[PDB]
This record gives sequence, structure tokens and C-alpha cells, in this order.
Amino acid sequence: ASSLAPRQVIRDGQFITSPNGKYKLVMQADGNLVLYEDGTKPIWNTTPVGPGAKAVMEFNLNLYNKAGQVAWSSNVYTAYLFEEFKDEAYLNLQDDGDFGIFSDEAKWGSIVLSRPEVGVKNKIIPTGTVMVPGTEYINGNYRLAFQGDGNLVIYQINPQVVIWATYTMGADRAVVQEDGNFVIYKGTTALWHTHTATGMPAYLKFTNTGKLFLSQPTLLWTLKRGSLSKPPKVIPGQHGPLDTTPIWSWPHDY
Ligand SMILES: OC[C@H]1O[C@@H](O)[C@@H](O)[C@@H](O)[C@@H]1O
Ligand SMILES: OC[C@H]1O[C@@H](O)[C@@H](O)[C@@H](O)[C@@H]1O
Ligand SMILES: OC[C@H]1O[C@@H](O)[C@@H](O)[C@@H](O)[C@@H]1O
Ligand SMILES: OC[C@H]1O[C@@H](O)[C@@H](O)[C@@H](O)[C@@H]1O
Ligand SMILES: OC[C@H]1O[C@@H](O)[C@@H](O)[C@@H](O)[C@@H]1O
Repeated sequence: ASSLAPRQVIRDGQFITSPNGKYKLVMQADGNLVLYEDGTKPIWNTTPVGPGAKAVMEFNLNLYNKAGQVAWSSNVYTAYLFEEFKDEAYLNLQDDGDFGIFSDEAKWGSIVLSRPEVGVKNKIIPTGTVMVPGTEYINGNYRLAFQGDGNLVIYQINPQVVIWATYTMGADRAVVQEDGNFVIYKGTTALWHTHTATGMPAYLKFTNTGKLFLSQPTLLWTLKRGSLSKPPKVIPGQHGPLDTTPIWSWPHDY
């Protein structure tokens, strides 16, 4: 795990580790949140608040002492801290040892929403994913399938019901692009797309409620760079089954 999901809590020796293995962020039993290099050299810390402490990803990364007070915080500079942001924001620790907080807004959906769904669980489909006939994803009682015929379809599994579909007949592939657009293709012809080309890479969220959203990463803060007012271009990191969030990396200088 190189990341923290929204609301995720770490404590009592729990940690995350950069993709390359070199950096480790650990919430120690003594209540000190520490960044280690090569498992032996502490390069940054909050300093300890004592036992019974925890750190939690809730828009900010916040460190709580046993008395429930906030002893350290990322202190991300936003103007409006909507309590629905706390279920959306996640954290990556990257290969140069910097760590950063993302809160991404949806840019496209298979359906327009009245209001967020509560306790929805998302299957991340990351940047550079190339779907191909026979590709499918299962999340709960819903199936997302790129089919032989080229249709991208969401099915309710039980009972079988079509919930949504692109009707892109003949398409050969579907691509979650680095430019921020999700596009379905016959050869080089775009049959369908999400109109989300922004130069910021895309990922998809397929829900256990039978819906599909495209978001793009919005880096808000890093330990080394403090709060950011504009979001810098990031690059997709290595996404596998162990990771519950998108994975990103961001450059050293500008
Ligand atoms: O983002 C909301 C909607 O916008 C429309 O133009 C279409 O592209 C739909 O596919 C989408 O559900
Ligand atoms: O990403 C490939 C696979 O990942 C697993 O979680 C599930 O979503 C599968 O349905 C999917 O085929
Ligand atoms: O309406 C959705 C249906 O569309 C049809 O054209 C086919 O692609 C089916 O596989 C799919 O279930
Ligand atoms: O061709 C562009 C496509 O973009 C989609 O998001 C919708 O607007 C489709 O109805 C359309 O076919
Ligand atoms: O309209 C379809 C096209 O939109 C473009 O701006 C890019 O994202 C292309 O990759 C995509 O094929």
C-alpha cells in the first residue's frame, strides 16, 4: 500500500510505503508520525503525542492524540471544507519521499446525480487502461463489460438487466487516456467519448450501484510543496490489485 483511502485510519505501527520501497510513512505506537528512508533514517516527523494516537485521512491528514484532539494536520488550504470532501480525498506517498493529498471532482458520469450516493464503493480503473473485447469488471451486483460487438455495457448481474450502454457497435478498444478523456475507438476513429480532454489524466470509477464516473487528479497539497492553488500535472504511478486509490507521481521542480 502506497496510499491512504478516504477515512482510512492508521495507528500503532501501521504504515504505507512508496512504490519503489525506499520511503515508509508510519504512525508509531508512541504517537509519532514518521517518514523513514531505507527503513533506518527518519527524515521527517510530527514528533510524538503519546500512546493511543492515530492518524486519519479525512480531507486533511490529521493526527489525533488519545484525548481526541488534533495534534498535527496537513492543514490544506481550501476555502470551503465540505464534509462530503472527507469521503473523497486520498493520499499518495511517492518514490522521492514526498507525499500528497488529492481531492478529485467528477468530470463525467453515466448518469447525472441529485446528490452523492452514501457508502458507495468504487472500483478504480486507472489511467492507460485499454479495454478490449471480453474485458469486464464486477463490483457487487453490477458488471461493466467491453463486448465483442464493441458495446460498452453496465449490467445488473442478478437479475440480468441492462443499466447503461454506449451503443458503440464495431469498436475495438476503449481507452482511459492521459489527456483526461475516455474514448472508444474503431481503429483511429472515435465512436464515442466523454468530452473530458483537459491535459490531466483520467481514471474511471465503476460503482457497486451500477454507475460509471470519470475523474481527474487534483493535487491539493504535499509535504514538500505545501498547499497548491493550481493543480500540477501528475503522472500515473503503478496501479495493481493491492491499491484502493489512484496512484500518482508529481515532478521535483516546475
Ligand atoms: O456528464 C453527463 C452526461 O453528458 C452527456 O453529454 C453524455 O455524454 C452522457 O454520456 C453523460 O451521462
Ligand atoms: O481488474 C480486473 C479484475 O479486477 C477485479 O477486482 C474485479 O473487478 C474483476 O471483475 C476484474 O476483472
Ligand atoms: O441494450 C444493450 C444491449 O445492446 C445490444 O446491442 C448488445 O450490445 C447487447 O449485448 C447489449 O446487452
Ligand atoms: O459522438 C460523441 C458521443 O459523446 C457522448 O458522450 C454522447 O454525447 C454521445 O451521445 C455521442 O455519441
Ligand atoms: O474527440 C475524440 C478525441 O478527442 C481528442 O481531443 C483526444 O482526446 C483524442 O484522443 C480523442 O480521440
